Amino acid sequence: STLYEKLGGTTAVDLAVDKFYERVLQDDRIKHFFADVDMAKQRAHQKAFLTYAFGGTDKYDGRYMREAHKELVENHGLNGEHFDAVAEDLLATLKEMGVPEDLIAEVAAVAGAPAAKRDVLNQ
Ligand code: HEM
Repeated sequence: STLYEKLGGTTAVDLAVDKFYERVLQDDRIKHFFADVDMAKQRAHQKAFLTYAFGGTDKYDGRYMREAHKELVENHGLNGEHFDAVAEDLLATLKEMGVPEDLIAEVAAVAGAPAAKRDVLNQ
């Protein structure tokens, strides 16, 4: 069920999260959304998105998603391109840690799932 289990333990999860966080930090398309976010929240956010994309959506009610990103949408110009960039960053991270291509496509399908995307984007 858990992220822990699907990736195979604490060290695997830590690797995924740290590499994903590193990549987002360096991605000029989306870095400025985290401008007013301390680095603890920044890393927690990537662990959240990662948790979501591996099928732990349970914690990410669309109504919570809609409120949590409202200021990004209204004041930072958050849009589809940004949303897609975060998913692409995740799939690039997993590939570089040798996650099977069929498993990457599985997480691609959850990461880019339409109803959660509409909620985050306040559409
Ligand atoms: C389904 C996709 C995503 C999920 C599941 C997700 C989840 C979360 C969660 C749980 C929070 C709330 C944290 C809290 O209450 O303190 C949050 C906050 C935030 N998310 Fe997302 N998010 C998603 C997509 C995005 C995208 C596309 C961006 C930026 C390009 C983004 C940027 C942020 C920002 C800046 C915050 C506020 C700061 C923070 O708490 O890190 N999120 N996100």
